[PDB]
Amino acid sequence: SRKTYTLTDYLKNTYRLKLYSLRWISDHEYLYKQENNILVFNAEYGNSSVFLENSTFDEFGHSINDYSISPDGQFILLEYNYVKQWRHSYTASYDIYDLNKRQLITEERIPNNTQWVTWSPVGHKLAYVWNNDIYVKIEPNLPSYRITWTGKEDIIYNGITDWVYEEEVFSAYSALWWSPNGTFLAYAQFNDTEVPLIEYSFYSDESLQYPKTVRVPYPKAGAVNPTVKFFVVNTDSLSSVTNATSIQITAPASMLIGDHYLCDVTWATQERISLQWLRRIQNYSVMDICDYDESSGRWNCLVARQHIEMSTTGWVGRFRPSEPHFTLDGNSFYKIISNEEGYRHICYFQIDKKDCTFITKGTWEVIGIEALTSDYLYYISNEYKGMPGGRNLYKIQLSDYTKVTCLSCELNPERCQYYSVSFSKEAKYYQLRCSGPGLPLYTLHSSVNDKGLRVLEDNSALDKMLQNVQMPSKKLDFIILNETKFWYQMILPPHFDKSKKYPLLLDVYAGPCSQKADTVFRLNWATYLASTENIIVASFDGRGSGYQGDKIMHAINRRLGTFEVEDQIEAARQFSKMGFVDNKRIAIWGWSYGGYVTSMVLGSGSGVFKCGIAVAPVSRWEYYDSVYTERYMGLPTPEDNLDHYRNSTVMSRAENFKQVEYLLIHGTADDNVHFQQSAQISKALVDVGVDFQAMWYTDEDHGIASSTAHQHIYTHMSHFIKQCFS
Amino acid sequence: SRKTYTLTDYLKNTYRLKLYSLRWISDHEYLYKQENNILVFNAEYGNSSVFLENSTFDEFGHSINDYSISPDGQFILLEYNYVKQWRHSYTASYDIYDLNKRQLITEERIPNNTQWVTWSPVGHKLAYVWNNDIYVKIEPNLPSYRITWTGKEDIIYNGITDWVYEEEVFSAYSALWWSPNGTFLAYAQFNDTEVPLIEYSFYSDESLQYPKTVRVPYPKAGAVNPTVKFFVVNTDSLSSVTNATSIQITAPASMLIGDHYLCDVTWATQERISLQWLRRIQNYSVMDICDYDESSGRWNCLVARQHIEMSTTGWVGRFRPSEPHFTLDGNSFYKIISNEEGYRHICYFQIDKKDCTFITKGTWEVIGIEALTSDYLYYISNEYKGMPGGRNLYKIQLSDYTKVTCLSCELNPERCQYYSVSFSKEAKYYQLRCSGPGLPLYTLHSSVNDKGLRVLEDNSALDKMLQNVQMPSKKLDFIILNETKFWYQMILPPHFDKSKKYPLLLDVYAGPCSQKADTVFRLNWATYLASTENIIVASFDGRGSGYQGDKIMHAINRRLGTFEVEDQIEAARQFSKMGFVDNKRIAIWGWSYGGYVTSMVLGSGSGVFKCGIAVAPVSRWEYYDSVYTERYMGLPTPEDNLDHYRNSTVMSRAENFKQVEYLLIHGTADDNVHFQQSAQISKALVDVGVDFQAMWYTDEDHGIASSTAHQHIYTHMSHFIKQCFS
Ligand SMILES: *[C@@H](N)[C@@H]1CCCN1C(=O)[C@@H]1CC[C@H](COc2cc(C(=O)O)ccc2Cl)N1
Repeated sequence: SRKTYTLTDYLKNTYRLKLYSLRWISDHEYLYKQENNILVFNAEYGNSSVFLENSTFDEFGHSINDYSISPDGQFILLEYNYVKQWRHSYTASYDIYDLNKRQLITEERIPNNTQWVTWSPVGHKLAYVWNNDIYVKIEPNLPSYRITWTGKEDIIYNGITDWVYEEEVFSAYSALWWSPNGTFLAYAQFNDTEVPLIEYSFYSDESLQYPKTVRVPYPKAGAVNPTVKFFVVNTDSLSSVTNATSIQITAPASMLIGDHYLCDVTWATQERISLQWLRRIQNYSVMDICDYDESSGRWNCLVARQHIEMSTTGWVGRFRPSEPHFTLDGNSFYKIISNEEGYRHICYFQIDKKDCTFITKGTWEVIGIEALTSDYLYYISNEYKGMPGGRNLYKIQLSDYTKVTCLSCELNPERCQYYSVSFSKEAKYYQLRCSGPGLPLYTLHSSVNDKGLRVLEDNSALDKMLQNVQMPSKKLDFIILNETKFWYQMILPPHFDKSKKYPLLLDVYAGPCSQKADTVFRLNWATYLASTENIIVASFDGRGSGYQGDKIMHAINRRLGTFEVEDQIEAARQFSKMGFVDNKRIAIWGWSYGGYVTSMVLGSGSGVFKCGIAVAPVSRWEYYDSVYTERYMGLPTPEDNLDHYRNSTVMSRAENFKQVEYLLIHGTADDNVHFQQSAQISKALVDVGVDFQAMWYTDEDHGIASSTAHQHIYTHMSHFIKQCFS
Repeated sequence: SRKTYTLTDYLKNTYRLKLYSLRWISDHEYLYKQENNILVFNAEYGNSSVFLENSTFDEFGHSINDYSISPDGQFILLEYNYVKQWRHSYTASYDIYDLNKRQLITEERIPNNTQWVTWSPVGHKLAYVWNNDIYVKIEPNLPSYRITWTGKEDIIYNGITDWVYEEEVFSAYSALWWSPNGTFLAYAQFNDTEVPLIEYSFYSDESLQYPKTVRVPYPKAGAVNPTVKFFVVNTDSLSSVTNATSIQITAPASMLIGDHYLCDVTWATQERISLQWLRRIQNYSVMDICDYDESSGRWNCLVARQHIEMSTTGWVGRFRPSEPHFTLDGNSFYKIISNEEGYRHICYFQIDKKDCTFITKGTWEVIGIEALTSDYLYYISNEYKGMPGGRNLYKIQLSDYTKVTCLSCELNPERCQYYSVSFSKEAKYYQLRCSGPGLPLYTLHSSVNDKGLRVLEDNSALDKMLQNVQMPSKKLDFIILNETKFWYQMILPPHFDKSKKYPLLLDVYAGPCSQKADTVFRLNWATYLASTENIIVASFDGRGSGYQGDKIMHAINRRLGTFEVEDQIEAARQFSKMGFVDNKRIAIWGWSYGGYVTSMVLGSGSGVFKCGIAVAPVSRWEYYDSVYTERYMGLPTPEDNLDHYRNSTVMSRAENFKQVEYLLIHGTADDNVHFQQSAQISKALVDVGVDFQAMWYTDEDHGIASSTAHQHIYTHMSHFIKQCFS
């Protein structure tokens, strides 16, 4: 009775999840769009009004992939001709539509192939990067001022990150920050002059006679890194005749002594900006708080407002030092730092006092700070029910740290255990986003007394569709290893029979600070495996895992490829003895870091796994970028950690692959985990006489996400799994 | 009962074939290298003495991979530090040993990384190429004379071929020709300045952090080709105070009108040299016969003494115009050319006569002229028994073309139907090499009466072993496709039972002028498949096939990817109806051209084949090198043959692969059939939603021949075939 969730339903996305993506434009209203017009809503009452009819651009001539309405409500940024680059970066074409006089601007238009564009936070000023240089437009129809003149392809980047900074530190292409009211425009400048280049072939369309060689500045472990500089320009002092002047903010001397990184920039006030720098050895970081000197024009950072954050058990921050959240006057601030007990909690700082006061504590962690009002601090943590894989919104009274109130825990405990929030301009209202374990539920609330205003989207449509299908269940529980408990999850086939022995696929990632066992609702490949192929899909979080304190997360410091792989094996070893797992049919697969662990596990010789699939795996740490690798492994030098670098490679384990069935998959145009990584694995397996399956995806990058390659890789992997299991 | 020829026997070469490679050093003696030392043999009696002891170079400090004794017998050339490049090219270090004073010459030594070395034809002069420049050594311990100063890596090649000339015209790295008595040294100069570069990654040892990019001047179909120049320097008049003066030999005028090639150079006398040129449209070739001008110091090629060789049905020559064989006075010569009936036979020329005279004829072809005396012309042909797949040595009396005698036909009819030959300096003696159908048999003979002096090697050892194993048999026969005979061969399993139904594997190459159906004895993968797996391994020579006249060979002229793949499909269709074939289990596989045909067949939609393996296949002709591709396809322009270039790609047939099981294999460092070709095949299959198997071999080239890769690919393919047929 009832059909199952098939591979085709997954590949064709036949069971869609409804979202409610809104954009706050004030403290009272937000914008909501369908696949047509953009409506404007009143949070208090719920009523709306068309902000601009979908028709407006019927004969534009181009497909619009995104809009961006200025804080003024006066103009609209039209983005089209989207050309994806790396994970976050991309170039596109832009046009501005004057909302007032309903007309398209055609004078002094934004150049084509613009790398990045952003409105000011309050009016309608524009800042865009083109050809690695920064430009500013005070008025959409007036000419723009060139702010920088050093841009140079693959060499100098102004206002935009280079490859490694986009991927490993800012998780963005953008490298510029407007001040609160738009008076100042801060930006970073990267110099990749001496950064080695990764080179790989790109075949392109069949018509291309000779393959093209792609080369990008990419620092691998221990290689030369790009240098960085920081500047702040005043957008009200620029004219047509004179060239704008950018004031640089240098140092700290404690940083200039060696290699370092700019890891965070956050404006505190109209005239105060805070910067956080990190040494190449990501053990020590410094925060400068700089103020504008009206009667001098430059920016000074008082060594007194400078705060040091370092670590003795590992690196600093989850991936980088957390960002600060300042009080309105900018004289104090809050930020998430590790406990003396190893747990990340919110600490309160006076900008000119070295010691901070923790306002939260306990054996759980604060995920992030979401808003700050004069009376409350709102944050998300996994405190509730002591489960690390849960997320809930809380508020804490700034006058009594003892008064903590959970705003989402009780709304619907059975259906919602994972929340994210979106506050209005002055935190007068907020939207709660529950994404599991049940179907996603979006609601609106008012901060005065946290009264729930209404439901924005309950995904009832999808719910009706799903009762017609045999959906799998999800079990989130834990096991204890050496006193310490570690969580895991199991996507169980429909009508799970604890009597029967099902085959088990271990879906793994296990990279530092990862979490694969949570309460999130997901419709993916694992859903298909359990629902149609009756396969149990598990995930486990062992040493190195995040959101559980540094004792667990820093357990693999300077030692990647050890405990996180071992625990992965110990997990399935315990899983097999649970009674309903066929210990003769246990597999393992993973992508990127998960490909590394999958490979390391298959070549461990544990004898626990029959087969496994590795997609875009790392094979030896010297092949991966510096910022990420060195953060956990240090430098690959004899004086530092070279021995472990050479001891944690997949090829050193080639001989052990004789006992398993392996599938190695990799995209030839992977700019992240280079094909090189899989090429060396395959070569080691060949030199030892180990047979295995392989598949390359020409011109696909790290996500192997083209519509056809995506369908093909999961189809290929499905056949392999079924074959290993039947 | 009994064991079979297993995959392991093939990969580990358990049953070794014995050879007998001798090197004629005169008209009466030859050198025969034992695994340890080199022996000198007297052909008359068969008596031998040690030319040089195996221990002579114990404390040499280097592993010697080859020798080379000057025609003088005075010096030995020791080759070491051998580093392979393309199919024929390589570099190495050399040392000269004085046989008389038994002492290693340590002064004015030949440079390391030498690209080519060769003694003169009569004494002990030396010519070598280093850094693309030529050098001459009149005496082994004297300073070299630099002949050329224009050499430059990847641009100008003096005395050595560039990538395409090496692979497609001369089948050698060498581009220099000593005159008969060593007085003159002729050489070619290649200019690759504007030739595009193929670029691909080479991963190297695990320790290489960044993959290196290899780039080599490689002209793909229709691209800019290298230019060539020919020079001749007198090695008897070189000073040491003045730079060597090289005299250039240009034209023909009929070749200078556009792109052309130097396709052959053969000396006629001490002062007459012959040169053959080919137009880029390999339809027309011209032979120049140039004479040295004693009292002018130059070379004159009298347009009147030149002979034109062209074709209206196709291209000239099997792969290129054949080489001429001049008579004593250099006034006349014999050379194989296509009949008026389209069969290649020997034609007798006069250096200044317009029409030649055929000395042989019939519906069969002369494979090659092996030796020419003032008395007889010795040649190899497939006339005997009217079997194009057979080879025998014949001699035709120059005084009476009626007196042609077969010298090998009757030696051993049952065991020997395929001969190659090696004559002594003046053709006084000759070694016959029988390579099938029976075990290879090496014999020695004297030309005077054609007496069989003695057996050199009869593989009696391998025969004692094979008698204890269930070896397969070979069936060589033909089928008749509308008025014409087309041969094929079948490797049949032991105890072949015409009533049972065996699965059949079609081994295919099918490129122009190829021949896969012959009487040659082989111990290969097919041997294993038939013997152990009981699989019939067939091969078929259809339209385009060679050694059967132009009507058959030129049938695919300007039409690659048509008739040769169709006929491949017909053969399989006809084999499945012979009564001993399981039409449910028919497969096909091929390498390089064979991979292209295999792919085209599997994408034809005929449904005849269940599965197929394509190794290093061509996927579209615009990706392959010009000299080869254009010879059969013409130019890829609208005015020439662009349309068919586009009609014959593998990717355009991707949709038809849904009905087959395909295994695509390619070495990532293939400098001949670039990985690119397979990369486009896989991309087309993915974009069409077709599942298939793939395997890349990192850092392997076109041969995928390293010890480990060779054993791995064949083990991988066996599994694929077993699975497909079981
Ligand atoms: C694969 N066979 C590709 C397909 C197009 C032609 N091709 C080549 O590799 C061409 C064919 C002519 C030239 C030399 O080919 C060979 C040379 C030798 C040798 O021992 O010198 C052996 C086998 C071949 Cl195919 N490259």
